[PDB]
Amino acid sequence: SITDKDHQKVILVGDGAVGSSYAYAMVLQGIAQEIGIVDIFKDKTKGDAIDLEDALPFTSPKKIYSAEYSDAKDADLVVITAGAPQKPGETRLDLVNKNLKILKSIVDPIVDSGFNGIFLVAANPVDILTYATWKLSGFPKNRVVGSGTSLDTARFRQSIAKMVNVDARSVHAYIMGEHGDTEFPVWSHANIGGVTIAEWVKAHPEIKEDKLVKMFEDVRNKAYEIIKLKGATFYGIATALARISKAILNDENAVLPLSVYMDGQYGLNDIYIGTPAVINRNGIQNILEIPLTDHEEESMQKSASQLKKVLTDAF
Amino acid sequence: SITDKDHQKVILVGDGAVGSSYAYAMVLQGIAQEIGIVDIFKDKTKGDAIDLEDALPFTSPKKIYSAEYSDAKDADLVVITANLKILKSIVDPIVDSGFNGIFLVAANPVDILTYATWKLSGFPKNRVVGSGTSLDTARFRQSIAKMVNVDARSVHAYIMGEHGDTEFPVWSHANIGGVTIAEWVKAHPEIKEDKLVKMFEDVRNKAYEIIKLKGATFYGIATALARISKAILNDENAVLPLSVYMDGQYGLNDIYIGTPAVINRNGIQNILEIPLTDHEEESMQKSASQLKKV
Amino acid sequence: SITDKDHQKVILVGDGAVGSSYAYAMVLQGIAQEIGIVDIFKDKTKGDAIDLEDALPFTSPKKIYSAEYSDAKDADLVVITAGAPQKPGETRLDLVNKNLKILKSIVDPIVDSGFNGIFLVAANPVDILTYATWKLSGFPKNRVVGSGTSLDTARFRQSIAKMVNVDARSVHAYIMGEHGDTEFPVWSHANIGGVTIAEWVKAHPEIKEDKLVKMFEDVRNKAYEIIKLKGATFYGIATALARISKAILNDENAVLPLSVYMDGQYGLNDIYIGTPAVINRNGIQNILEIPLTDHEEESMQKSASQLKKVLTDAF
Amino acid sequence: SITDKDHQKVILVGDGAVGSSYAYAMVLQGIAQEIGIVDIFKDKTKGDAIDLEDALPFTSPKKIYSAEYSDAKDADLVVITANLKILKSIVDPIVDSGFNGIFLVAANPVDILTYATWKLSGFPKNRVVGSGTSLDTARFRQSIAKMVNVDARSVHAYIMGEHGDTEFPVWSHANIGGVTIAEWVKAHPEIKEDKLVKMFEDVRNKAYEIIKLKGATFYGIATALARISKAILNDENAVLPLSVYMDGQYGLNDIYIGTPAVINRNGIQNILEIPLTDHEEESMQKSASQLKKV
Repeated sequence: SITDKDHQKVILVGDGAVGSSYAYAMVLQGIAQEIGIVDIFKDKTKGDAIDLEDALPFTSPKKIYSAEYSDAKDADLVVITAGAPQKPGETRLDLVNKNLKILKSIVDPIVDSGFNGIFLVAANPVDILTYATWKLSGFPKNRVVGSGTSLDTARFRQSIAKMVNVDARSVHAYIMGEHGDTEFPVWSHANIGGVTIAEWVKAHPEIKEDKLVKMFEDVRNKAYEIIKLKGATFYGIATALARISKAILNDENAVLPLSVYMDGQYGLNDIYIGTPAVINRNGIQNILEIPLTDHEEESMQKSASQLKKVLTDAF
Repeated sequence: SITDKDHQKVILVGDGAVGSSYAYAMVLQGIAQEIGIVDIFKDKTKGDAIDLEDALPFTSPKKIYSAEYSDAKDADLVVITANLKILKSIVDPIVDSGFNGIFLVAANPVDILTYATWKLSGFPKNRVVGSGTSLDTARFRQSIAKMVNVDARSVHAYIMGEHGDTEFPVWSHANIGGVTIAEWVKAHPEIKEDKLVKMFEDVRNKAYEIIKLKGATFYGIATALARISKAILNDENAVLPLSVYMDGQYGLNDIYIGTPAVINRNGIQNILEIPLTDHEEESMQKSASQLKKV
Repeated sequence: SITDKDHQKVILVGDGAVGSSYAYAMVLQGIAQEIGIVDIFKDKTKGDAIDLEDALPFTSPKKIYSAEYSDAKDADLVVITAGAPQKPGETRLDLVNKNLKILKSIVDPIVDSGFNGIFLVAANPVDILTYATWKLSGFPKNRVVGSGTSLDTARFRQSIAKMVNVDARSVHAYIMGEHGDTEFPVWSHANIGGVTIAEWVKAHPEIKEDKLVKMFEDVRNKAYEIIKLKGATFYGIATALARISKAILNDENAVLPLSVYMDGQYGLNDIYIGTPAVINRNGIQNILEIPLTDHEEESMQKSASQLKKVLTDAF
Repeated sequence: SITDKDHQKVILVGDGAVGSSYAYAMVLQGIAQEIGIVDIFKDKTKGDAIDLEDALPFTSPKKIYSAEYSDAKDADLVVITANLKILKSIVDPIVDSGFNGIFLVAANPVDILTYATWKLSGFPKNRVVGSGTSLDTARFRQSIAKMVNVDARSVHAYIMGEHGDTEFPVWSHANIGGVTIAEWVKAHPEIKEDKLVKMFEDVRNKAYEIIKLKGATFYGIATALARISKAILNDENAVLPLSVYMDGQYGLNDIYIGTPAVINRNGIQNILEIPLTDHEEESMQKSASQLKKV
């Protein structure tokens, strides 16, 4: 039967707080039918798998288990989460190189298993590791996807939502560029129920320019704030990963801000970087090129340039 | 216990295709815990209630029954789908029951009957809500979504004004994932201006086309009513295009007309005044004028 | 990419109140990504498709359209709903024969399209037409499924639920046999949260035997009551069909009372009849054989015997 | 408006792995509209609240914040996960706030601390609920589901008694789609009695195994707490195994212990007394005895 294929299988690589929280999100939302969890720390993955299985009688059924790279053979999705952290005083290039070795030891056995689905990359630095996964795997550009600025965009939406007291699902505003210190807000096309932020501020002049600038700064620094407060961030990114997973596995043609391959968009080439894109069961369909102001376009060029320099030195 | 209040009750007035379909939507999506169905045809409402109850083992539980206006005493929401003298015969007994929630009006002509429900009921402006152009807006979004092959949930565009022949599209603020339609056409010039014109004309005539094909429209509006119901009952502060009372917005006063608004458990919280182009503003003024005259 | 298959497609044959309501249930619950609606009345199917599409912006996306049998080529599921109604004074055998001709004109072009999924049969008489679909299609027994007594079982559960004031999801009780006048309740294994009905009645002696007997009678006659009141029944069966569809398309291994092929169970052979079964993406896995009391087993034998006689005369 | 009440508020006490995970579950499933998180470690609760808020654009909206006991004034539900003197320092200020909803107790030893919360709070018996053997029951169901390759939602089996080493399986009423385990083994004799014994022993030791492997258990109980929370807030009259007050059931009095019960917006509505075999009843008596003595 053609309906022998109606079994969606996800292989998760990295079972830190991000990977674990992602698996839990997929369990609670009933997304996919099978999750294999791969990590060097085997005991932890078994522990997580059996803790997660106990949730199953209150949600939809799944097979969940501690897995190996060879289990990716018939997977739909390989989700790569756990980047080696930057050490005090280590360069960005050194961070990249140590992650490339590790990432090679994940991607090569996954490819060798016969895996032929979509790579979803969340490991930091995400735009760089998305590109690296593309280079290592040999896959088509549109089947290697990074989480990019999807989380920063959610943070930005929720911050605006709180300021104006509106459901963030009615707020539409992007953060773009390389996820990290060089990302920028796209204020020119940001809106609340279709009303641009510029228009909203005209109607509500108590909202000062200084507060909007600070709101974006606070978004850019949000991970640092959360890490300072509780040690690590995870609920945001796990949720954003589950959302991306659903867009793929339910073939949605949803627009999400993701790390996608530049082929001329924004005057950029041959890097992965954060922009809105349409995603479906076959990966990235269209890349949306928001017409940026001169100030926004310069931010995009600066973000990309430093990123491209690091990629060039790295490969 | 304060938790004795965690029981949400809807009274539906009118059990035609629209009302029936709305009840089904509420059942399937697990919205509210109690639905009473009020209509002159008592046998039908009983038939519907018991057919609907049969869906409940595959969803979350509810109390569903054939109801009378007096059952609105402790309802959260009265949804009117059942037409001017008829409305007075519904609203007066609902008010007389002690009902003290939110009126959601879907009966046609909706903007007029929303106003009329406000006048008859004596309720505050923000607690009498009409479905307005929420359905035309969904039609418009889905039509754009099909043209560009994108989830409609990523298309943002409004139809505004009076629901009916004088409604208009707000192209100036319409977008797909934040990229305005004018910007999208520049990037995708196979999309001709004439197709966009036609798209809106097809949205405006869509009820007529559906009626011609199968006799009546109901899945669209049922679904829009359920969505509005969820925004209220889950206190969302969602932005939806609804029939709301004009107190200066767009230069208008003392009518209910379609515009985006924030809605929550207490009804309308903010009315969004989209800055319209001169052409869009004239369309709004003309739609409102003719409506106000009636 | 293997994730080119993550697009679930349902072809609905019959766009009466049952088929239409089913399509609406699938839209609201976000089940499957594509519904093609096939009916002799083409205008009605176009009308329904476009009315349904207007719901899409408040739920998950789908392709919905007026379809033809050839569109079943790559479908997961073909759902057959609209049986020709029994006319006053027409025999049951005549009802069967006129439905067989029509059903042949559906099943042969579906098979000829290359369809290779699962047939879900809801058209009345359902157990007979499930068997007939099996005979006509050539498919394996476990990929031709009828709705059977899933709806009667829901009616029974909800009636008990109302009597005792408990969520019907906590009530577990079956109606079995041929869906229709010969079906019977399985009181011996019926329970509320694990407490059998016999045990519940001991604890709550206000519940009289006469009331339980009447409750089952009222379930058996429920369609007649609904038809007398509003002309037709549809919300019950549409919901039960969507539930079965979800069990298949999400590979649940759920237990549902369905019309399934007897290979010795209950002392029966070579008929489709209603019993609990496990269903998943490949159709019927296990058939559950509830150990019936002598009275319940005799009801099952009588239901099956008359059914088998009609099938024999018909083929 | 009566609809001003359509806003459900939870106060969570204890923001360790269990409490954090529960908040995440409530967020993802769209249960309640407001979560305040109370813990001695204020920086952590703020860190969690803002990490959680970042999930809200992909789900339904909520207010989520670092909270204090005084915020329980108008809560629907107080969920205690944070341990005997500690409990008095939580319950007294919650009661003093004016809180008047339902206590859901998950802290270990749960049956004891549920009783203690009842004693300290002065609340009615049916409005102090413990998670009891809801998690052990889920473990048991999933373990059977895996053995037979059936959705656990179609497996019905209970663990009862005090949550902990004296709990026991109710094999006499356990079933898979209505077919008792004794009946299933007759049809499937590759399933040995020894495997069933082991299965229960593995359920009883499961927390220990999980702790050994990853240090702490949390997804199971979080999920069970969210399910109980939904049963209350959506007024379900669902049957769940919970810690409930014994008033004669199973020959027991004046303790909280695990048994199936009906729960709705007002808390416990009926306690189900499963007719146990002599062996199962003795297990219940022994579990209760030792508990009562403590």
